Amino acid sequence: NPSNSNLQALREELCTPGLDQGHLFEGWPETVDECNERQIALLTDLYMFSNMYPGGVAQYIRNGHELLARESEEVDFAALEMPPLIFEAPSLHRRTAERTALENAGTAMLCKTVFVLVAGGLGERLGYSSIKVSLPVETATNTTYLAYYLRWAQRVGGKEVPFVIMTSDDTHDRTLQLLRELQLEVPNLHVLKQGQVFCFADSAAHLALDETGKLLRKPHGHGDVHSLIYNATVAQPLVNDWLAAGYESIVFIQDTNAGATITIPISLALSAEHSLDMNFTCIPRVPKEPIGLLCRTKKNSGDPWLVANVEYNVFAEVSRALNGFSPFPGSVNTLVFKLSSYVDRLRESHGIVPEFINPKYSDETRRSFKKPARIESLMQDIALLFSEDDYRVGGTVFERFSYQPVKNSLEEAAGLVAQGNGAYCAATGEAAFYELQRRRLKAIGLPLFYSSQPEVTVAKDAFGVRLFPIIVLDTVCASSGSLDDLARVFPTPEKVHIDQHSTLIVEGRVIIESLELYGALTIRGPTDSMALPHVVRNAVVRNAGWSVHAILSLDSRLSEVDRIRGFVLKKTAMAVMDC
Ligand SMILES: O=c1ccn([C@@H]2O[C@H](COP(=O)(O)OP(=O)(O)O[C@H]3O[C@H](CO)[C@H](O)[C@H](O)[C@H]3O)[C@@H](O)[C@H]2O)c(=O)[nH]1
Repeated sequence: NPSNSNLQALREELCTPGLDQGHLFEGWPETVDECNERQIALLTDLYMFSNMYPGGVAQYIRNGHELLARESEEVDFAALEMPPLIFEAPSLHRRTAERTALENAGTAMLCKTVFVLVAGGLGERLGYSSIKVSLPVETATNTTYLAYYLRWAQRVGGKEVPFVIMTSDDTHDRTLQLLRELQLEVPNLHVLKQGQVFCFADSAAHLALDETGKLLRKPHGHGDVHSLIYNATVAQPLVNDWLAAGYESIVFIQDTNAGATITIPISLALSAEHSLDMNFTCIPRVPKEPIGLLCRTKKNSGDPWLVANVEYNVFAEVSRALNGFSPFPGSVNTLVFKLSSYVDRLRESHGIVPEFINPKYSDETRRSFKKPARIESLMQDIALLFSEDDYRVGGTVFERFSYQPVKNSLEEAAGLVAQGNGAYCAATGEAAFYELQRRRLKAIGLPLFYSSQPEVTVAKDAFGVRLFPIIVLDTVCASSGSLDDLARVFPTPEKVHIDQHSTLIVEGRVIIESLELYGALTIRGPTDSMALPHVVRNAVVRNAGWSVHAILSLDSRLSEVDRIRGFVLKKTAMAVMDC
């Protein structure tokens, strides 16, 4: 679709001063006809980038110059202090009137919430060769992150809940595969794939080629979600459709943090109470960790205050000069917006947000790259488009325990923990999930007594976790997971006695009035949320149950999934109560 001469015009353009991409056409004919398909592919690839990126490859290159220039100086702000609008969430594990009030208000708002999942990233770190959303939240049920979010959203927002997943060339096909394999039926799901952008071989923004002689490419960061949304249609823009259907909020979540289903209702309630246009999910931050800081900022001496995330790496550089937790809250990138305000800023900017570049240098001396570098962007930087004059931007501070990402391999985690840092590995992610259920259930009066000692040690005796007792209630059973919803499952919790070594798995419409459990038990009820619940009374269950042991340093059934957590559950015995 591009003029054979239009390709020639772009090639000439790219050789001009300030663009200087001649090294791309080294040893080429004069015109387009004489070029092999492998050369027209590149020249075409360069031409098409225009519909993927504002100003095409020429502007990409200019932007690189502008960013790389800036990448020899020290980041600095004229001013930095605490954001004016910061609110502290009540504890997730105390059923106070306030918590009850916030959960109820927040849970009602879930009916009018659009959900967005950014899942284009690889997280090269883990020891896991498949996509992050295919990781199990926990291995008792092996429910994937993808299923976990989607089933929760359809539970709180109905089957027709609006749901966006951003994929990339790294995750797209496997994400569609998983959707199909899981038999997930989500009528208003939209899968939007972010584009690839070019890499710079050097500090002069010369485009990088690979071995086969083709242009090297990477995605442009989680920042692209806003433009994908802006350009998406359902001949009507997606966001118009949402607004017309009466949707009032939009929430952005990341690929491996199961905590979001707990924090989100509270954030919605507080946004409403405090009229927040944008509401950053925060936690108290420990000095070293890879989460940004929520700050009130002024980049230059004359500017207006601007509430925004300052990334950990940048705060690390801003810190050591310009003047047990950090002075400002840590931002975990569950982002909660008032939909109408979100859309207004989206329409103004076309979803375009500030960009940056962060080259990894080979040595400490030269502007020489250890690997090619591309321009990036952060989805949270849309905050910069919300002036303090026109908008209310704030943070809600939750318990650190509510932030449970799976980011690090066991070896990094051991290294992190050895320096007293957060592990954020698969083992602590699964263990945190089980403990979270237990804290919530105790909050409504379930008498769980259990040891705090670890039961298995991972990463060559670096640290231990514990798993038991394991209690996992599905979305039909637990509905939204609010404390009121959990109380519906256990109407008389003082009669339910689950031993510390037990496993209780509950699926479908179930009420448990009274139970003595020493062992493992699955209880299944009607999958139809609107059916007559299967009620359990005076149940007494005892069997060998389950156990856990470490994968030893030494017909193998161990998968990467087992290996990245360093232990395996042995699912020895299991009673089943169906009906
Ligand atoms: O091109 C990309 C890159 C990443 N992602 C997605 O966006 C999230 C990526 O975040 P990372 O886990 O790789 O971590 P970041 O270092 O990008 O940090 C972000 O996550 C942190 C909390 O985990 C803090 O909130 C921080 O301030 C914020 O920038 C994941 O769901 C990932 O799949 C994309 O969709 N496209």
